[PDB]
Amino acid sequence: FLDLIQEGNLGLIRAVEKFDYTKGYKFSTYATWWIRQAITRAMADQARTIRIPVHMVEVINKLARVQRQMLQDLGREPTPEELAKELDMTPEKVIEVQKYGREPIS
DNA sequence: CAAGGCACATGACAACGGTGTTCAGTGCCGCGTTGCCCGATACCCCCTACCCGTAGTTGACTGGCATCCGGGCGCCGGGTCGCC
Repeated sequence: FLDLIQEGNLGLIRAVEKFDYTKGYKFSTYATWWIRQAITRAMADQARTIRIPVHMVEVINKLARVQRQMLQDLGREPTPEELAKELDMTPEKVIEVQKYGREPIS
């Protein structure tokens, strides 16, 4: 948690360095974007034991959230072909990213 | 009856027979190993597809988390604030 807080502080430093009153709005609304940017970047780059590239992180979390949405909607485990058409990629990519989306056991 | 004269064979005599050595010369032919000719190959090129890193995204949105008790048991050892 405090490590995330540190990273958000870095994102704030960036946003502050990249802010002025030329925008007719509060700093916080503008900042929330940079803060989430830095936090998501670090979560993609430093959270897992195995280092996963950013596009791979977004692929996995996108397929995960949409699969969860299918679980909530259908009330049943979506069949892999359904997931493949939903993500629009092939089942091969589905299994690839799924297996790439695990964590070690200590 | 004894001596002298003719047949057949006989002591050597070389020279062929046949074959065995030996010289001496030149090969014969055993294997070892060279010189070719091909097929494939690793190694340069070009092209685009896709992974991987970087940079933005403007209503507002200003302090979190769940801890933890039934060890148990004793000791050391230091700290810690009263004590007179």
